[PDB]
Amino acid sequence: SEAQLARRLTKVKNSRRMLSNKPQDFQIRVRVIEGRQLSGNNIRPVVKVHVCGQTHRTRIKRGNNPFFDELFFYNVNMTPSELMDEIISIRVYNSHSLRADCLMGEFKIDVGFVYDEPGHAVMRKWLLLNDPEDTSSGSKGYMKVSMFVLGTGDEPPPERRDRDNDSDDVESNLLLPAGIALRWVTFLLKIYRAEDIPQMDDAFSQTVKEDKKNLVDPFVEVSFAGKKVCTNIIEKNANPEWNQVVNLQIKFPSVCEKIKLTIYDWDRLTKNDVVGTTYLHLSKIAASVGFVPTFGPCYLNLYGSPREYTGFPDPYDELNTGKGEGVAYRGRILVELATFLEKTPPDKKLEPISNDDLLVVEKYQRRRKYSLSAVFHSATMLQDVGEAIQFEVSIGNYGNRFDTTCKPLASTTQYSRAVFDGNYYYYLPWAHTKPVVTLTSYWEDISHRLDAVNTLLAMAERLQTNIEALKSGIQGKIPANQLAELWLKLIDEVIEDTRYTLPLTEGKANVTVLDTQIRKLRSRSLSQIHEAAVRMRSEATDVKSTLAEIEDWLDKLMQLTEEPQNSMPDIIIWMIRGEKRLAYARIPAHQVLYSTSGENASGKYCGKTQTIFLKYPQEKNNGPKVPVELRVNIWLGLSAVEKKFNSFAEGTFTVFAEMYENQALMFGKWGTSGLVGRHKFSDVTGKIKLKREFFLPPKGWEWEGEWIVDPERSLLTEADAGHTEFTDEVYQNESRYPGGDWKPAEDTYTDANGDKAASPSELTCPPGWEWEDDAWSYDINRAVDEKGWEYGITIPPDHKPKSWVAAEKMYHTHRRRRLVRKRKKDQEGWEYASLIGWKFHWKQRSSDTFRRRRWRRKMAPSETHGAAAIFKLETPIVSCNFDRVYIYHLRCYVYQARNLLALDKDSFSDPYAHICFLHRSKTTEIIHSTLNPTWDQTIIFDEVEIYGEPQTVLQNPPKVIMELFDNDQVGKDEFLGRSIFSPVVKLNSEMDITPKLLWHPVMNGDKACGDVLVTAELILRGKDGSNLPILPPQRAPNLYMVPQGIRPVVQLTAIEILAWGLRNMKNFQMASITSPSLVVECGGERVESVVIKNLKKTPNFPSSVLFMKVFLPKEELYMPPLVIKVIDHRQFGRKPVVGQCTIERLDRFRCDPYAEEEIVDWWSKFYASSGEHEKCGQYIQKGYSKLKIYNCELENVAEFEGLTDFSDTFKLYRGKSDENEDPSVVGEFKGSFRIYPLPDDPSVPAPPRQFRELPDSVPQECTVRIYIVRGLELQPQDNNGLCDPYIKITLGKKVIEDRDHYIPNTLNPVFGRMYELSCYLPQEKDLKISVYDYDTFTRDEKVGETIIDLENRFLSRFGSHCGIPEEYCVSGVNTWRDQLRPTQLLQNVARFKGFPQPILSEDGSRIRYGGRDYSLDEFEANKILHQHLGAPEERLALHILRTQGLVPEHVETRTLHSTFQPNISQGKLQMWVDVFPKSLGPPGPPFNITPRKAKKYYLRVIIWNTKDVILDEKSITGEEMSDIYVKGWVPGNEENKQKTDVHYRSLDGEGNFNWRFVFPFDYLPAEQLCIVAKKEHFWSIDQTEFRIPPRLIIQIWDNDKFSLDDYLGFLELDLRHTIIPAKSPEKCRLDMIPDLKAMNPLKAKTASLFEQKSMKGWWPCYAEKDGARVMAGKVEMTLEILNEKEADERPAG
Ligand SMILES: CCCCCC(=O)OC[C@H](COP(=O)(O)OC[C@H](N)C(=O)O)OC(=O)CCCCC
Ligand SMILES: CCCCCC(=O)OC[C@H](COP(=O)(O)OC[C@H](N)C(=O)O)OC(=O)CCCCC
Ligand SMILES: [Ca+2]
Ligand SMILES: [Ca+2]
Ligand SMILES: [Ca+2]
Ligand SMILES: [Ca+2]
Ligand SMILES: [Ca+2]
Ligand SMILES: [Ca+2]
Ligand SMILES: [Ca+2]
Ligand SMILES: [Ca+2]
Ligand SMILES: [Ca+2]
Ligand SMILES: [Ca+2]
Repeated sequence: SEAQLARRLTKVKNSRRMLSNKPQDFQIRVRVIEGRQLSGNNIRPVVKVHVCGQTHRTRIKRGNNPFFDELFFYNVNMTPSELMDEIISIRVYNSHSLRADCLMGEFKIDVGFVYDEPGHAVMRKWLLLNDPEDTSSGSKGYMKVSMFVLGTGDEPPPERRDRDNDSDDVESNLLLPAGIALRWVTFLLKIYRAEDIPQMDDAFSQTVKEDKKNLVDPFVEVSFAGKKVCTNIIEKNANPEWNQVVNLQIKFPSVCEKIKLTIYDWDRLTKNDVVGTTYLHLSKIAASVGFVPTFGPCYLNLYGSPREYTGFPDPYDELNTGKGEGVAYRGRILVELATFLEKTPPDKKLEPISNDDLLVVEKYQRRRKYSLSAVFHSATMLQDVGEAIQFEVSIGNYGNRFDTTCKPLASTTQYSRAVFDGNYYYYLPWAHTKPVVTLTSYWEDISHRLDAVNTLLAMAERLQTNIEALKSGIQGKIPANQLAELWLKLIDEVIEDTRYTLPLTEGKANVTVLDTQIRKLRSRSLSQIHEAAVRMRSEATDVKSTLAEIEDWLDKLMQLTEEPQNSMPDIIIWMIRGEKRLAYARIPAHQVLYSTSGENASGKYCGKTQTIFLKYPQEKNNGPKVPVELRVNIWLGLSAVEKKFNSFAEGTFTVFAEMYENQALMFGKWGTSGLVGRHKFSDVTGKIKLKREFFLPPKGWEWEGEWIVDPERSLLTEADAGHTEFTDEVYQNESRYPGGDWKPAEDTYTDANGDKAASPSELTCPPGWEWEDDAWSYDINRAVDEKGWEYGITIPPDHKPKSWVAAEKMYHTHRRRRLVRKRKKDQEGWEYASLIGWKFHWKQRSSDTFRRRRWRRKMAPSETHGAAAIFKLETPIVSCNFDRVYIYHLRCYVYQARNLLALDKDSFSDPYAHICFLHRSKTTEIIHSTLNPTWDQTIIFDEVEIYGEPQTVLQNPPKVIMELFDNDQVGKDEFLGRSIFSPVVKLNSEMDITPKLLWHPVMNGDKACGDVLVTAELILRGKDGSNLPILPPQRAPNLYMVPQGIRPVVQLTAIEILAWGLRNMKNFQMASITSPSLVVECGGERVESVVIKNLKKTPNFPSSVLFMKVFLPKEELYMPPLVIKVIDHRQFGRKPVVGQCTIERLDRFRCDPYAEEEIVDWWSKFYASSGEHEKCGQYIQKGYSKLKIYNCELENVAEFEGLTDFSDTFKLYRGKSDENEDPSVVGEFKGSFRIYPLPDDPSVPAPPRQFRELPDSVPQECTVRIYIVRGLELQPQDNNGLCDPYIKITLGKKVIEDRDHYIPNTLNPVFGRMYELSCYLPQEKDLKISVYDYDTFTRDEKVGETIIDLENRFLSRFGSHCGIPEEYCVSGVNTWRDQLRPTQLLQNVARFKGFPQPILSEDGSRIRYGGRDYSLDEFEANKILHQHLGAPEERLALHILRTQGLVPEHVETRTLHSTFQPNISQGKLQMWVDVFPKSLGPPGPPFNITPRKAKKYYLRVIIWNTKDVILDEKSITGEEMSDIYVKGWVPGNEENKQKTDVHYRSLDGEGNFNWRFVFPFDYLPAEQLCIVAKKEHFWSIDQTEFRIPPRLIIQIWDNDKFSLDDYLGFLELDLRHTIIPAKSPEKCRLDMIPDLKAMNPLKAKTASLFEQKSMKGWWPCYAEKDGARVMAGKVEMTLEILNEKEADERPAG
């Protein structure tokens, strides 16, 4: 049971792991087939099915063994995880005329289990019908169902009837087998307590008392399997203590996997607010030896909205519900799960935790002190200026800057001003003085988990690095000795890694049961991987076959790193602009946690600088604007081992003592008097008195230097020290009153942050610099109007605006204009202001009557702990000073890009690139009117300054960020995407390996909008740049091309374009595309086809072959995309672009240029080839034709390549993209390509042209015959659950509607109709076969629609225009329907394939074809021939043609599609299409696919005698005696009921009848099914066809004159499986006919009543009373079946 539950959970995890979307569309098909052995006697059964709220109900049936074969559809749209938690409910009722319907049985199974089966469906299985209030009594019957789940792109499996599936429900064909137990499984989710729940109520209830930290009333709600259990509400407690078990329960086959714990703040007057949501995954805490789900006692961290309480609705409240990752810590909850395989009482759904468990849980919550450090290296790529930027580090609630704890946390950096990098971006100028953030937090020591997680992650990343080394080895075609050395290095590293012993879970308080189970599972997996590695090292030498096992090892290692008990909360770094939270980044705490067990047990970025991109608080990932690229060196660890921080510490940590001094101006002289309300000798505010003697060094610190003047030195920073080019910016300002007129502001010119600056006329270039532009100009490339102005508002007390918009409004009090142009190549220590405590600036003005100097003293660590003293600062400012700088030199080789978005109206863009690396940025050129630019540009950043040792740069390089932009001449430039990649760091000359261009993806939002071929290198610059390589050549001034060793090596290459034709050109502007032309551009070269004069008259290009010679790269990776444009030619010489496509996948185009028998009809063929009429039957004994049946489309058969192998189809696009998706499809270019390298020697002759033989490009008229066989499982379009389908075919301008020949009331219609049309290919190539619902009083609802490219049937290279049969036949029903004889088709494919034309022998027995001579005696060995066979030479030619891989005579199954459900099957349509071109003459006779009728039979029953009949149900006469008379009817024919004469006054149960019963019933021998058709009711508009198995009901009744007619027993005989009777009534007994429960009962002998004609014997009638079978009375019968002519030959009367 434990292993069964574990296998169930792992199966549902593996089956649900690919679905993550929040909405998804699904369809559930629930078919009920046959109920069997149902409880009760004389019952009247009906079935209701309830799926996901919707419900349906079968029509009413008869007897204890009903048959339905009725299908229901349930179309739902919800989360995939929600749908697997939903349930199917099959309920069986007994209807009544005057009462409500009573219940006997029920079955329930979730949608997840029927999704977990392969094919996403369980087919024709049996259910155990269980009474819900009487489940101890066992099964009260069985129910055969077949249920399907279809997702997007999924299809149902096909069906076969005689597939070991007819009957035999006993220990066979069950949905739930009897080997498993249907017991209850309970999970005891003990919920102990919670901590750090934020303020979620108003503070005005507390502050008028004159307890702000406890303003929440939390209770945890457990959502599991649709049920919700809420705990008690702890009023006014941010750290509640519930101590309550939640007893979740499931029936075993219907598991739910996702436990949802949601803490809610209870509100008396309003709705409950969401604190946070965490999930306990049952399959992640269980494994399949295996173990049941066990978890805890462990804290689960909650994440969601920021903790800062506002009375307003929270804009990030969706993060509290678990949607989105969460941006702030919302508390954590201590839970424990324990699985018991028992039925807990339902009254104990909520109960208190026992007191002994409360003492055990104390060892799982002991705290340990932790010290966290973060050295902020660089912050760059800032789009924002104004205010100031401060980074806050927090883990849990520790370090929360807005929290009202009294401790000064020092968890924030200082406020910094963004500085322009000269090109596009901004950066904080930290330089050699990095900010340092230190904080102290207390968490459980769970290092025994995170050490194993970190070591397994180190194993996984080493294995992934070696895997990528092997991939680059096999892709670069390296020598095999180096590949074997890399493989042996991989295997040796795996062997050395997986000998690692896991940390011992002994003697530690925080060890759980899940810790022991996970440790055992990890040790077993590591030992298995180690033994497989030792086996593989000596077993095999081929690295290609072994590589699939290495990926399995990496996937197994990825599964080992999962830790559900990671109670360490994430370190969240918040950028704060002004006082508002702006952007967040979440680093997992295990990624930076330090371990004393080694470097592998420590985190990947523990004590190492890492690049994190902060995100806006509801971004799935980075969008059009990144907030900041932040590089931070985070070291987390225990405070007891904080002395180990010195090895990870780079630079010297320095703290400062800070002090201010103030003076005022009296009588024209400065003096300390006049300070009204402020001290002489004080802080920055002036309200707190300090001294230089007050500040003293703490424990572990000493003074360095002396108390000195520090007037904020280096504030006039040199932002352009290492720059060869720069762009200066001065922001003109202008102010007005609201509603007034504009005038220049008092700060008429500022910098980007708002601090005042010089006028454009005042400033000059510095020495060593000169202007590139002669005058300033405003920037239109912003959020500004036509004159370069953005507009803002001022609210007091803020002097200047903080937000700006692009348009002028009357409430705007300010406006700002950015002026840019480019460039090439006091000492006393006091600051002055007009007011006391004001903003003191550099020099004294006329009104500055106050002054103030800033003052500092340096302080350095003293004791042996060194850099660990920053954790002992228990707040002054902590910084990290680097004593030296390392100069580097970065070169980015931006070669080209492909498949970019179209962001202009002319379906192209003008892409350029902003290449950014740390505090440096440069711009590539703009390539106009392309989506596949080739910049061919080397971007050189000379003399970039990176601090820290070069080894830390080599291990973790800063990222190079590639922001692509569509340039627009007006307005702001639009965003194309962002590519982040690392450069190749070179610290010396001996590792000078040439960098390799790679196709990094261009990330626009969550989808990949193209790729860019780009690489970078970062060379440690030596003395005077001597070790730097040579500068690249220049094709323009300051424009380097990508150098020869890094550029793809080009060779002369031919591109052949089969410009066949254009299809479905939608209208451009006000007119249709009448005069198009094709332009094919690749590699900078372009070719143009001839102009089609009229596309309507000629949809194909006259010159269908184009040729071009482009220098293309030898490497298949570096192949540029194939650009196609279509140019319409119009009046006034206008040539617009009316469509374009990009084909980046070109290796498909690579090629080597030098390389009882009178019933026989078509339905006999169909039933012999697709069904189970007769296994090895009479038809295949004659050896006639067999059809092929495809379960999918003919274009989805992989043998024929989708019928595009003549010419493929590429969709054209136009206009701007549809929110980063594809643009509007304005047509389809049809053609193919052949790319092959040309010889570089002109004396060598050219390779032959690959498009050798082409068909006629003029339009051809074709006779198209669409034979539609039948529909299967159509979506219902009526209120009764059925449909009235017909066929509507649209072919160009001709529409055939078969509405007058619809089929009434079926979901499996048998159409059997051929529709012959004429059309002109390829103008009318789009054949559209649609199914519509006949409706008398309403409009017709469309079932589905499928599209056939008839040009892909005609011009296909595999002969799909007519499927060739296996038999050349000239007469009868299998007559050759193709136009061409098999000799003509054989010589056609011979002229095709480069083969010689085949020669005919004189006697027709030999055909020589392609170097092989074929004989008719080869194929006709032991083959039966008949009179309808044709010529022997055509027979042999047809036998040869089937070995050529052509399309056989087939019935494809086309999926019906609809906009109601865009990728879900609305039904299936078995059919096929023959296309016959009229240039090849008339075709043969069409196949008569008209559906056969049901042959009428009469079932003849003789009622000889009866024996042992139960006594009569009493009446007024009241005597103890028996009444025997026999009723008889066939189900479906209850209007033809007949009865015998009543044998009254029986004394021993015997009655002599000699009666007869003649029941007319229709029959299909092929389907083995009876046919009955009737109207259901009075308002039934048309007749419904019902297909049921033929069966006979024979009942014993007991008539009374003085009372109602009464019933005794029933007997049922299947006409296909008639049970062989006993020859004597003594041998006839109860239960010789099968009883179906268990324990292998007697299988009765069966014989067919259709095959064996007549037999005589005895059969028992029986009933079920009180759950047990009762012998109701035997009856002697003779059963035989007559047909019509046998009935006229010998009538019975
Ligand atoms: C005098 C106070 C009466 C308060 C009467 C009262 O019931 O107020 C309820 C509302 C909302 O309070 P919640 O705790 O639901 O907010 C939950 C929150 N949106 C969240 O999601 O975090 O309070 C206000 O609007 C603030 C009024 C301030 C009035 C000064
Ligand atoms: C109450 C009077 C207006 C009723 C307007 C209206 O919507 O009628 C729809 C119904 C059902 O329409 P269908 O049978 O095509 O089922 C379609 C299926 N449910 C589906 O869509 O899948 O029509 C009638 O009952 C027939 C008489 C109509 C007389 C107007
Ligand atoms: Ca509240
Ligand atoms: Ca509350
Ligand atoms: Ca509320
Ligand atoms: Ca644009
Ligand atoms: Ca543009
Ligand atoms: Ca309808
Ligand atoms: Ca209808
Ligand atoms: Ca309708
Ligand atoms: Ca009776
Ligand atoms: Ca009677």
